[PDB]
Amino acid sequence: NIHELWALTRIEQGWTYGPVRDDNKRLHPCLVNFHSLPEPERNYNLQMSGETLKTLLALGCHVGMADEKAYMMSNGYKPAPLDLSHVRLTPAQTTLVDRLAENGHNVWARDRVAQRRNPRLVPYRLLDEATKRSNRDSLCQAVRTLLGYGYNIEPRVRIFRAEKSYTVQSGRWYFEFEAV
Repeated sequence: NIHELWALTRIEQGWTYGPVRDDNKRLHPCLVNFHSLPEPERNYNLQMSGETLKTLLALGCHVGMADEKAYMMSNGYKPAPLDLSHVRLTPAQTTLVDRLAENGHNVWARDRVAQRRNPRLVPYRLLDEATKRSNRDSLCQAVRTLLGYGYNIEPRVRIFRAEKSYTVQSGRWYFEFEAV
């Protein structure tokens, strides 16, 4: 179902099903059932989500089960998900998923930094806001499938003062401060 956000999401970006692994082909062989292509190359999809789930378990979030749990004519395989697309979510869960995106992007960063000055040298907390969305979207879809499983996902100092000479020991007085 998360592979569906790849078999019915990455395909939406002009991509087509079929065996030719290059952007010029506008096509990708694994854009199909995980039962067909091996679950290593398909682990490029399912496995990182699985680590995202082990990590969602690691967060102490209320992942405990509730209830039952689990269109333009695109070429190739055409998944048609039932009652998951409408699913709503509390804001904190997006933060947890964003943390998961941080952890995965950084564990990814252990190798890329070894290879030049990659644009994403940085941890997710300090990376540019436009790059938040790239992982945050895939994270939020995971939030959609999981909440559609009925799952929940929740758990120096400066000082500035006047000269003593100006101090006032008598009378009505008043001073002012603007906050930047």
